[PDB]
Amino acid sequence: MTEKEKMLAEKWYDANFDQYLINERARAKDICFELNHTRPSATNKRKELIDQLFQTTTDNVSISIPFDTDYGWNVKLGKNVYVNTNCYFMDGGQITIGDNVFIGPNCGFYTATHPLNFHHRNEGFEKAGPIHIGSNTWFGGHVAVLPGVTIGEGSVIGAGSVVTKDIPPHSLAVGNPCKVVRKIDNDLPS
Amino acid sequence: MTEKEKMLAEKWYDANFDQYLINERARAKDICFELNHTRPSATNKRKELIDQLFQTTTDNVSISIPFDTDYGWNVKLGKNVYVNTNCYFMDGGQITIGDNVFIGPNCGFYTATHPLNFHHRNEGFEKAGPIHIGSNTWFGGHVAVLPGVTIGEGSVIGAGSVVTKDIPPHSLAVGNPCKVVRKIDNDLPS
Amino acid sequence: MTEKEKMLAEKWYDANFDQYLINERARAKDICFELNHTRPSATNKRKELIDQLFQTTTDNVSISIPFDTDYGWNVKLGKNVYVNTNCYFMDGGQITIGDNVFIGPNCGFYTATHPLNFHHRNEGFEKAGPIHIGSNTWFGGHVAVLPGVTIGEGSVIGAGSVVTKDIPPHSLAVGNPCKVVRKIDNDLPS
Ligand SMILES: CC(C)(COP(=O)(O)OP(=O)(O)OC[C@H]1O[C@@H](n2cnc3c(N)ncnc32)[C@H](O)[C@@H]1OP(=O)(O)O)[C@@H](O)C(=O)NCCC(=O)NCCS
Ligand SMILES: CC(C)(COP(=O)(O)OP(=O)(O)OC[C@H]1O[C@@H](n2cnc3c(N)ncnc32)[C@H](O)[C@@H]1OP(=O)(O)O)[C@@H](O)C(=O)NCCC(=O)NCCS
Ligand SMILES: CC(C)(COP(=O)(O)OP(=O)(O)OC[C@H]1O[C@@H](n2cnc3c(N)ncnc32)[C@H](O)[C@@H]1OP(=O)(O)O)[C@@H](O)C(=O)NCCC(=O)NCCS
Ligand SMILES: [Cl-]
Ligand SMILES: [Cl-]
Ligand SMILES: [Cl-]
Repeated sequence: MTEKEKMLAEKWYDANFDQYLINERARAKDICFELNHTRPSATNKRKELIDQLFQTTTDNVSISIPFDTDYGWNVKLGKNVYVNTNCYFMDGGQITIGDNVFIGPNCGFYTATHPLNFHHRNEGFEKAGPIHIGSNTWFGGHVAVLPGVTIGEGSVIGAGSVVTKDIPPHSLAVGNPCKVVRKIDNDLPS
Repeated sequence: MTEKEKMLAEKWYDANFDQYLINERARAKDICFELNHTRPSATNKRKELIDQLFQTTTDNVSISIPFDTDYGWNVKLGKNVYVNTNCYFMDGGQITIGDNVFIGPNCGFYTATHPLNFHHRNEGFEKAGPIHIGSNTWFGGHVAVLPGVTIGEGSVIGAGSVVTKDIPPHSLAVGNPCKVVRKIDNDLPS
Repeated sequence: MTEKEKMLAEKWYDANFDQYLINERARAKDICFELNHTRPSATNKRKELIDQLFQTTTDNVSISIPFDTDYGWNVKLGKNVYVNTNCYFMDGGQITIGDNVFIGPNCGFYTATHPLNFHHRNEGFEKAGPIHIGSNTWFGGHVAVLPGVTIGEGSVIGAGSVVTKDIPPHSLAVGNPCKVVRKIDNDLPS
């Protein structure tokens, strides 16, 4: 297996010294740099850069600068995804985002782990844990979502949360560590 | 009522599709972009841009880039307000800041709420809860202040706090959620 | 004593009105601005700016933009230090970082304190508490390290942590406030 293949298979992989992955990260970082220095009202150019970054034709994906990602192509996006300022989709592990998702400012979606043992860590190895963000979700500002976490459809994550564990659907969850506080009634309003 | 008027009255309003509000946000975002790409030692130009953004003649309001706000004109500022890097004054609900206020880096003042029910949320409706920041206050870095919160004059908010509830005056408060730990003696020193 | 000397001696000092310190901060802010607007693939120029900022010849110190520091020369760096996006080394108090250190995105290392009493605070006085970051450490994203804190060699700090107290070596620690959860076995792997 190549190191990319290991990364995508939840295996330890050489994130720091694999040339292919280094080059892919460089591609993404240079696009993010361009995007981050493009006037917010230059709508067409921003759309072009977003679509180049994610290697997809986005449908109402609104990205407020600055933005960061590692690969770009490993973020799978639905439609109507609103990302406020200073977010980071750290996507060595796939980040899948549904439709109608509101992401507050200063949110970090982190799929990367390093070994706890410093000898193995210092060698550059990482293991990526995919993040799944359900459709119909809302994240307050200052949230961190950790590797391997799934947030269920219809759920709301309070500002400042550190999401260490999966959040069931149709739930309001807050805190460090983030815990369900109540269910959300999402039935069709009258 | 116009949607602006609803916003300013603590009513649900169409944040996402109201043209007037969309244009006002665009005004602010373009000024912030200019400010964020102005050399920190270009003192005059930075002052001009700050005053244009907040639609006021500021008196020793120090803004370290980058900075973000939604409207700008809905942040009411006293004198001697020091704002370190990467703050966001999300001001659909008025943010009132007193005199002699020290705001640490990476602080978010969030007045926006969305409906919990995804059907209403997906429609773009928001409700804004004003934030009041007393004079003579200090915020550590990495603080999030939530909608409708008042921090009393003379109070100190520890780094990393998530301020979910009002903080009384002359109090030290820390944590997620942020809780008063002790009173502060602010009497005139000898 | 000059105000710089007071700062470096853990004494109250006039951070806001001392011309020497004001000018030193301006030097650093202008370099950070240049660095933050330099293409990530302009390797040589970025290295030059980093080395100018820290007033040292760095050895594999990787700084992802944007970055911020107050003085630059008061950050003492080992080799193989990886700093992801949006970090701030607030270094009025010396920040000493060992070798083989992985620092996640949106981390703040804060050495500055202000007086709690607003009368003394409003005068501009600060007191700096040095931060020591051991070799062979890993910080998740969204961590804040507070004044005077030491993180021991071989330790790992979980994402979102607010590190209020010293962390012993060879420990995993998480939370707000950050607390040791277990020891880390760092013995030489087979
Ligand atoms: C959680 C949230 C969505 C709604 O809160 P709510 O349902 O109205 O609940 P309340 O505010 O009445 O508080 C419920 C309890 O949870 C706590 N709580 C609420 N939000 C919290 C949060 N983000 N973090 C930690 N605790 C929180 C409250 O302190 C309270 O504790 P108590 O039971 O001891 O009194 C809101 O607090 C929030 O985080 N909003 C996001 C704001 C934001 O980020 N806006 C910008 C992007 S649009
Ligand atoms: C709260 C603060 C202002 C002063 O702390 P303090 O009054 O000296 O109190 P101590 O450090 O002795 O700790 C008091 C207790 O509260 C806790 N605590 C202190 N600051 C805390 C914080 N920010 N978050 C969570 N807990 C905190 C400590 O862990 C300790 O718990 P214990 O009773 O179990 O021992 C300081 O911790 C802080 O947050 N400083 C801001 C630093 C900063 O952001 N600087 C950059 C901008 S200038
Ligand atoms: C702490 C960490 C390093 C490893 O966690 P771990 O050893 O696998 O432990 P677990 O995930 O099994 O959880 C252990 C417990 O601590 C809690 N916990 C774990 N990480 C936590 C964190 N960062 N903050 C708060 N609580 C945390 C869990 O909720 C769990 O609580 P429980 O005992 O009630 O079940 C990981 O959670 C983390 O923070 N990773 C960093 C991710 C990151 O920032 N990546 C980007 C930069 S590379
Ligand atoms: Cl938002
Ligand atoms: Cl500050
Ligand atoms: Cl990292």
